[PDB]
Order: sequence, then C-alpha cells, then structure tokens
Amino acid sequence: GKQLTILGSTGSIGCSTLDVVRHNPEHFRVVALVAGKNVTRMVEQCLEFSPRYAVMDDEASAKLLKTMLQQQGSRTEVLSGQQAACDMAALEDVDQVMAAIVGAAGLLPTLAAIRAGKTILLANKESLVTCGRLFMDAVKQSKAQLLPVDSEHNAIFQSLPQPIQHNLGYADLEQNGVVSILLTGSGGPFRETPLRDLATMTPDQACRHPNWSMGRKISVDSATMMNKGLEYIEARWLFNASASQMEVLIHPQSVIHSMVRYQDGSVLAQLGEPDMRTPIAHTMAWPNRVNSGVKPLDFCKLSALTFAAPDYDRYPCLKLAMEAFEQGQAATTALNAANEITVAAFLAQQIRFTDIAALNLSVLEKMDMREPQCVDDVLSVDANAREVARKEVMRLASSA
Amino acid sequence: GKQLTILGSTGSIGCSTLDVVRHNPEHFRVVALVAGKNVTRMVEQCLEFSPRYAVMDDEASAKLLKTMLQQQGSRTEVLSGQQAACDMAALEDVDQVMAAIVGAAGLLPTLAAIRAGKTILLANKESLVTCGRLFMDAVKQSKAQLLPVDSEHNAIFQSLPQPIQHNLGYADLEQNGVVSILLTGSGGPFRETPLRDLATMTPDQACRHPNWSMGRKISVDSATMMNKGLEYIEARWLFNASASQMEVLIHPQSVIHSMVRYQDGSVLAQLGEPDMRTPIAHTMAWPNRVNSGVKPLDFCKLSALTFAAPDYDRYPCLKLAMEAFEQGQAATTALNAANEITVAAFLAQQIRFTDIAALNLSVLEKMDMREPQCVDDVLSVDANAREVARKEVMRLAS
Ligand SMILES: NC(=O)C1=CN([C@@H]2O[C@H](COP(=O)(O)OP(=O)(O)OC[C@H]3O[C@@H](n4cnc5c(N)ncnc54)[C@H](OP(=O)(O)O)[C@@H]3O)[C@@H](O)[C@H]2O)C=CC1
Ligand SMILES: NC(=O)C1=CN([C@@H]2O[C@H](COP(=O)(O)OP(=O)(O)OC[C@H]3O[C@@H](n4cnc5c(N)ncnc54)[C@H](OP(=O)(O)O)[C@@H]3O)[C@@H](O)[C@H]2O)C=CC1
Ligand SMILES: O=CN(O)CCCP(=O)(O)O
Ligand SMILES: O=CN(O)CCCP(=O)(O)O
Ligand SMILES: [Mg+2]
Ligand SMILES: [Mg+2]
Repeated sequence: GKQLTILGSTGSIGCSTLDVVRHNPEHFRVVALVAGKNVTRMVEQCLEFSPRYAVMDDEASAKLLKTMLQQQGSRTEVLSGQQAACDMAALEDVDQVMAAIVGAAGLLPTLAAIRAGKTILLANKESLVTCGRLFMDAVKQSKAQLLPVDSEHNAIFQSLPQPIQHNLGYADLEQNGVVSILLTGSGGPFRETPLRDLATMTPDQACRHPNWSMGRKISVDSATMMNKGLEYIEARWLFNASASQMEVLIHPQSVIHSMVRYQDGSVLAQLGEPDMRTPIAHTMAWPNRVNSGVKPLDFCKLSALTFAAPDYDRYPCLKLAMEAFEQGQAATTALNAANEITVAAFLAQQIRFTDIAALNLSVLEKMDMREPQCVDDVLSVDANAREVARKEVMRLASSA
Repeated sequence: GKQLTILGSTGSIGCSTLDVVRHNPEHFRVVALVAGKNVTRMVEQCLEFSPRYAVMDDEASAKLLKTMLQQQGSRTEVLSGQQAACDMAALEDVDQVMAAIVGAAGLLPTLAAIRAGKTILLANKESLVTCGRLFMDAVKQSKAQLLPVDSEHNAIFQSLPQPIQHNLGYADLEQNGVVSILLTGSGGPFRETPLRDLATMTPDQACRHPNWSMGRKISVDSATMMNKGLEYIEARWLFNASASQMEVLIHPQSVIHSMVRYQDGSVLAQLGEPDMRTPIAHTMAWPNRVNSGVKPLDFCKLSALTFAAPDYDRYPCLKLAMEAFEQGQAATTALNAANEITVAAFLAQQIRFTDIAALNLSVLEKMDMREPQCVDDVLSVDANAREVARKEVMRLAS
C-alpha cells in the first residue's frame, strides 16, 4: 500500500487521482489532502478516504472544515496555511505526493516534497516553467523521483528507456540511444484560419476545443500554442534535452500524446483517450500498472491521424517560449506570468487574440533579466512581470 | 563488442544484419557466417567481415567457396552441412545468433543456439509456428534470451515492460499490466477489392505492395493475411498471450508496426520506416541502441493513419490460423506447410488466388494428425501436409 499526500485534492486532477484510488483501495492509502477554499469537496473526500490530515490554505476555509468534519464524526485533523501544506508533502511515512496545486502557490509545497526525497507525481507546470533549473538541481541532490502527470510529458516518459526514467533530467539522451523528444499538440481551433483573421477571433472562438475539456485559460493557451511552448520549456529541463533534441509536431486528433525518436530509427509513442486518469494511474502504479476506469481506445472509431510542422507566424507564442528558454529562468518565468495576464485580458475582451503574443513579447523585452537563485527570487520575477504586463494591457485598452 | 553467428547470412535479413554491423564495427564481431548455396554473396561477406568460419549447406558450394576464398587469400575456415551449422550456433565465444535460415532448415540450428543459451535474434517463422511449445520450453530450460526480429513482434517487444522482455514467454501479462497485444498489418493489395473479384486476381496483382521489400511468397501471404495469421500464432507463444489477449488490426499505411494495450488505458506503439535494419539493430543492441542506417521517419510526409477490423470473409486464412492454433502444433505446422504449397501453386498459375485459403482449409480437414513431441515429429507432419496439398493442387488443376 503506497502512502500518498494529495496537493490540490479538490481540483480536477485531484478528484481524478482520487478516482484511481477508489478503483484500487488495497493499493493506495490517502494520508493527507491539501486544498484552497473548496471546503465542500474536501469534506466529501475526507469522509470517504479517512485521511490522517487535511489542510486548507485559507484560514477561514480551514475553520469551517475544522468543525464541519468534527460534527460529521470525522477524525481527520484539520490544519491551515502554506507551512502546513509543505509539511504534508514532507510527511515521513508518505511515499508519493500528487503535486496538483497550480501557480506560484504549490511551488514551495512541491519543493518540500523534492527535498524530502519523495516520489513526485508532477501535475503542475509552474515548477519546471519557472524553476526548471532550481527544481532539477534539487531533485538530483535529494534523489527524488519525478513522474510527470501531464499527458505529453507522461507519454514521453512511458516512451523512454528505463535508465532515463530512473535518472530523469540527469541521464544523457544520446548515450541512451535517444535522438529526440517529439512533443505533440492539437494546434488549436485556428489551425486552418487565415493569418489575417486571427486578430479578430473572439474568446468563445478561442476556447472552442474537441479533445480535452479544459478551462478557458488553457484552451486559449492551446490556440496560441503557448501551452506547447510551456511544455517545451518543461521537457528540456525534465528530460535533459538540447534544442536539437526537441521536435514540436501538430497532431490534430490528439490520439498520440507524444513520442521519442531513437537511434535505430524506432519511434516509440503512447496513445490513449483524453482522460487524465490514465497518466495519473501510470505514475501512481509505476513501474507497474493499475486499472484507472478509463475505457480502452477503440482504433476502429478514430479520425485519420495526421501531423504537421507548426508555423511560427501562426503560433508566435510557441517560438517565444523557445527563445525564452535560452534566456534563462527569469525569461521563462516572466513569459509565463505575462501570459497569465494577457490571456485573462483577452478573455475579458480588453485586447485582441493577437495582442497576447504581442504583449507577451513586449513584457519580455522590458524585463531586466537576473537569474533567480531560489523560489523567492522566482516569485519576485513573477510579480514584476505580472505588473509590467498589466500596464501594457491598460496602456493598450486606454489610448495606445 | 558482441560476437555473433549469422544463420542465413546471404539472405535479405542476413545482408541487412551485416549492414548494421558495417555501421558499428567496434560494437560487433562476425565470428561465423552460415548460408546455403549463394557462394558469390558468401565470398564477399567473408572478405569484408573476416569470420573465423564460413558454412555452406551444400558440400559442393562449400568446396567452391573454399577455392574462391583461397584465390582471394582469405584464411576463413570453410565447413559444410547441418551439423556444422549447428556447431556455429553454439560456439562458446559467441553471444548472439541471428536465426535467419528460412524454413525447416532453420529448425535444428536455431534449437542448437537455444540449447547453448545464446541470445537469439529470432528472424524466422518456422520455429514458433511449428515448434511453439517445444522451442518455448527449450528457451525456459537453457534460459536463453529471445529477441524477435520480425517487425511486428519487435514493435510489440519494444512496447512491453521489462519484466516481460526478460522472461519472454513465461512471465504473466495481466500481472504486468498488459491487457492485450495489438498486432497490425496492412491488409494487402486487395483491402478494398470487391469480394467477387478476388477469385480472378493475378499473381502480379497479388504481389503488388508499396509496403516492405518482400519476396513474392510473402507478398501473397500479405494479400491473404496468412502472414498475419502466422504472426498471430507466434505472438501467442512468444508473449504468453491467450486468444482474448490478442487483437488483430488492419493499418494500411504500416507506419505503426504493432502495439500493446495497458490496464490504465495507455497504448504503447513503435513506429518507423519499412526497413528491417531498424528492428534488427534494436535486437542487436538491446537494451541499448545503435545507428542502423535507416533514415528518420518524417511525420510531415505521411499519409493519414487509419485502422480497421479484419473481415474474415475477405481474409479466411487469418481465421484459419487462429483456429489452427487452438488445435495444436500439428495443425499450425500443417497449415504452414500447406500454405507454402498452395501459394507456390498460385504463383505458377495452377490455382486461383481464392483457392489458397480453400485448399489450406481442405488439407487441415483431411489430416488430423497427433500433437508432435519433437523436431522429427513436426518435420513428419510438414512432409505429410505438403503431399496432401500437392494432391489437392493436382486434382484441382486436372
Ligand atoms: N487539468 C489537467 O488535465 C492538467 C493540468 N496540469 C497542471 O496541473 C495544474 C492545475 O491542475 P488542475 O489541477 O486540474 O486544477 P484546479 O482544477 O485548478 O485545481 C487547483 C487545486 O489546488 C488547490 N490550490 C490552489 N491554490 C492553492 C494554495 N495556495 N494552497 C493549497 N492548495 C491550493 C485548490 O483547491 P481548492 O479548489 O480547494 O481551492 C485546488 O484543489 C497546473 O499546475 C496545470 O498547468 C498538467 C497536466 C494536465
Ligand atoms: N524479410 C523480413 O523483413 C523478415 C523475415 N522474417 C523471417 O526471416 C526468414 C527468412 O528471411 P530472409 O532472410 O530475408 O531470406 P532469404 O533472403 O530467403 O535468406 C535464407 C538464408 O538462409 C540460407 N539457407 C537456406 N537454407 C539453409 C540451410 N539448410 N542451411 C543453412 N543456410 C540455409 C541461405 O543462404 P543462401 O542463399 O546462401 O542459400 C540464405 O542466406 C524466414 O524465417 C521469414 O519468415 C521475419 C521477420 C521480418
Ligand atoms: O495535457 C494536455 N494537453 O496539453 C492538451 C491541451 C492542448 P493540446 O492538445 O494542443 O496539447
Ligand atoms: O515483418 C513485416 N511484415 O510482416 C510486413 C509485411 C506486410 P503485411 O503486414 O501487410 O503482411
Ligand atoms: Mg498538457
Ligand atoms: Mg512480419
């Protein structure tokens, strides 16, 4: 029975990983659940999995759950604050920690797990996008095992040889016969759209997606391919890949989740349904397998699988992400931050769809790059890029 | 560097194997080459790879090869005969044996390599199709390492977990998270041909294929999908898979070479160009990799990838192979033997394309022999199946 702490349990990934536990009760034991304010969900999960501890980052939210679970006859101890969240990730008896908390938060909670040398089911982008170098140095030193939950990175992991999986980010690709990592993406809803028309696309149009049913922020990132840009930054740190060892491909049907090109010409790939329980269950059971409740892929009910090379004129955000990587963590962190601001501004109809790539670029052009030396430095670059971006949005919505 | 013995060196697989070592001279050393009658090719291979021994099946070929090499100043020791071929497969110093001798001829040499506990680069169908249980038991005994060279079996191997790769054939699939083995095939040239027209298809039409570079016999097997039927039989033995754990899928483009379905829903697959150097190099380097000379698969220059379920009314040989497996090695051995006869008959225009499956079935219905218990027993079933097949062909042509 693997002991696990779930960081961000009430979210989509959180509830999904919990469903995998349901399907395999004798395989996993929930030791701790961590969340933000969604007391309701927390209550249900605690009542179902009898966690030893439960924490909410919000003091108030924590008080309600504190008593709500008291009366419910629950014997789970309720705590609160980041400090507590971080302790849950470092519990002596916990084997794995699902790091599903997003944004700047979750950075310290995930780092806490890495420093405790635990197995980390990496389900957040912030870690590698903003602290790529710092986190990979920490995992190497603390000997923690990273197991990527993100569909693409997970497909890549499953398609890699054992020696790289066990020394992720440290092992050399070439020495292990890998020539490159093939990062795949759908290309979004504007894959065919004339370039001239991108500037007038609306939020509803941008958030139009077939495959995965993600939120609006991620749907837009998929339309600009900033999402793939961020996964590119992540992949290089995670798999120890140079620019020439990375290949980005458009695969509209999203059946293949990503692949790995080898020395003898072999290309290994992972295919599946657009259901996160698969990659989640894979990381949870690794190196073994477990039922995830996901229905088997029916090859007789598929659209023809196609591929294409992305055009940077169409996806400038993709190229921006690639360039930001060469500039360091300050750059990628700033790009990520600006993008959060611009996508939100676009969604609020304050700027055009094409203003996202334009403002993201402009923010990076004005930032004073100073490579962070710890997460606190990273957080400062984030806050600073976030402010620079808000002003560009206001400057654009006002007069400029 | 690894020392190898190449069984069937002058053939297609053998030449592809030698190209792989040619690309990695410091990784492999050719210690012994074995062939049949192509003295010409054997001489050039001996001259380039400096093997310790060179073995020809035919004694006359051996003698001719011997005079060729001396005239060229080569000191390669020349031998001849089956026993000699077996000795090459068991040399104490050799690490790997590329089992590429086709047909009944490859049986003893391959078994000799297995008995010697060598790492076997299995590139012949005769072995598992006719001596499935016998050979798989032989492997567990000597604890020899099997590495499938067949494109599909190789693709499946690469998409399997390590505990199965080692312990190939005896490890449990469910235990290791495997739901099923997805065996893919192109469906051949008559994939969309009206069923009514199949009876009139010509050897030339049947042998068309933008696919791989195969002989006419294998070409025909791809149009009847008897090839896939044979791979179904092998895969069952090789991966310790039951009927429910096997899925056969038509994939016209042949970019995906086969796949493996897992419990969490993941499906792992191997893709690549239609070049045997890739899987051969995979087996030779396992668990590492080496350049094979195969160009990288360009995803931007591909036809859309499609899949379909095999229609048995169109591919009766495929259903026939599946049913024969249930019966035993006598049935699979007989089916394989009969098919060689009927396909040759079709190529010589003695029978029609659709008669291949009809006569294959007829032979299995007439025989009903007993479960063989050694190589001589299967060789006997093969012999009998062939004569029954020849009589079927003859009474049909008259
Ligand atoms: N969704 C997907 O399929 C995938 C997502 N990812 C990455 O996973 C992440 C977001 O995933 P998604 O998880 O599904 O989420 P939401 O569905 O966004 O879940 C966020 C969770 O973390 C908790 N949370 C937020 N802030 C804090 C904080 N300060 N302290 C503690 N808990 C906090 C909140 O719970 P509460 O609601 O109670 O506030 C909530 O459970 C990002 O890192 C994303 O880029 C990667 C691959 C696939
Ligand atoms: N081609 C492919 O991509 C694949 C083929 N296979 C399997 O590979 C096999 C045959 O392959 P292919 O190799 O290309 O062949 P040919 O190109 O048919 O090679 C046959 C070889 O073995 C030698 N040979 C024949 N009879 C004997 C004998 N009695 N003793 C010693 N050597 C003998 C003959 O050489 P010589 O010509 O000198 O007589 C020749 O080198 C079959 O077992 C087939 O089903 C499996 C997967 C992929
Ligand atoms: O983990 C899932 N994704 O990244 C999918 C979201 C957009 P894409 O299909 O273009 O990669
Ligand atoms: O090892 C390779 N093959 O079997 C490919 C031959 C073409 P087919 O799969 O359609 O029979
Ligand atoms: Mg993703
Ligand atoms: Mg084959």
